Amino acid sequence: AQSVPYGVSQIKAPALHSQGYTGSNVKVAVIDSGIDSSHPDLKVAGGASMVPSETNPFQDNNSHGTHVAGTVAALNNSIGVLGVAPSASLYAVKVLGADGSGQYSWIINGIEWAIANNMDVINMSLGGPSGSAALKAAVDKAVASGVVVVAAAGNEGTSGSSSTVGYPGKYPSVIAVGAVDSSNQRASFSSVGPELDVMAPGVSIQSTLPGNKYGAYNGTSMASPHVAGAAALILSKHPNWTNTQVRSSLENTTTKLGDSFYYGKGLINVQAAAQ
Ligand SMILES: [Ca+2]
Ligand SMILES: [Ca+2]
Repeated sequence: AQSVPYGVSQIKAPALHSQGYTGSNVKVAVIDSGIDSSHPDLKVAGGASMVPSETNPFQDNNSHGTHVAGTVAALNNSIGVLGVAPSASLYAVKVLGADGSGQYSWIINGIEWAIANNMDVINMSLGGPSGSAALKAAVDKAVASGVVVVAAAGNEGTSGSSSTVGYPGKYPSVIAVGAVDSSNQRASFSSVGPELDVMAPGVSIQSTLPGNKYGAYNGTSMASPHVAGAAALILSKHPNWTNTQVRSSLENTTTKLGDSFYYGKGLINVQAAAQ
């Protein structure tokens, strides 16, 4: 029996599926802890590992990358869940180890691999409080090259008037994704600040876990993949659009929620964004 996670319905992905757009031929890189190739509800197109001690990117020792991948593209079949862009070409770019941490160079190496391999979209459901010159140069190179770069905003809540958006979401060339619950209210852990761009579901997100399992997580790392999947739906309908066009449409077609400090432009609506 397959269920459609509510977060998928919440951004209006099913209306695109009904028009016949499911993300076909769009290459999405999941830059995370790897993707479990043994999961029957995922189809992996390729990948690479930048973690020297964990060289198989098809081995997810943290569970995180597999869950993120499932939100992007869990297959439309008879089991499990349904991703935002079920027909997208999924790449496992492993940059995080079994403990969930990763060095900045591994992450940069992974962004470089994605550009070289002509990824359409990159999802980075990770963040740190400190940026680096080389990390910024690498995201900038992705966007300059035409890739859509999506990242979690961070789970640092608020801190008065300070921005709590982590890196790389804090950079202007990246789309930073905060999380709302099912009633469109921001999750209390959702980072805020001027660098916050858009919101997506990130509370009790049911997705794929390693070992042919399913389970829910909360966090802006679960909001992110919704937007990456939306970008893949847009590109399946308008393959000629640039990342400039995709980012613009996503931000110009949101459902306004509250004050941008807390909500960015609002909740994405992929049905509107796709034109
Ligand atoms: Ca499924
Ligand atoms: Ca940003």
